[PDB]
Amino acid sequence: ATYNVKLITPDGEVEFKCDDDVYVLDQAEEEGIDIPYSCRAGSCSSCAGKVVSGSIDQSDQSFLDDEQMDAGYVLTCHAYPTSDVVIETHKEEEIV
Ligand code: FES
Repeated sequence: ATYNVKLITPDGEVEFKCDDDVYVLDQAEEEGIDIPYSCRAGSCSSCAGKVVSGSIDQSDQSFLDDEQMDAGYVLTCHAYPTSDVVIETHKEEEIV
């Protein structure tokens, strides 16, 4: 129910409110968050962030491996915040 998502951006963080039923992008741009997006389809080799804490559901994309997920990564186009989550954005060239 509308959680406090942190995006640790290079800029130096953008904490924002993200609905459990919205993507961590769609509602980010609303606050003004320029995430490193390229598309919204979910068959890419870019567009990721590092899950620091909390849990979220990205069972929608088709890119990040089990390794990357477990290792602490998430796609940044198709992700639903299930609680207060902390993630770092700009992690294309940290997962590949
Ligand atoms: S840029 Fe294509 S799903 Fe993220």
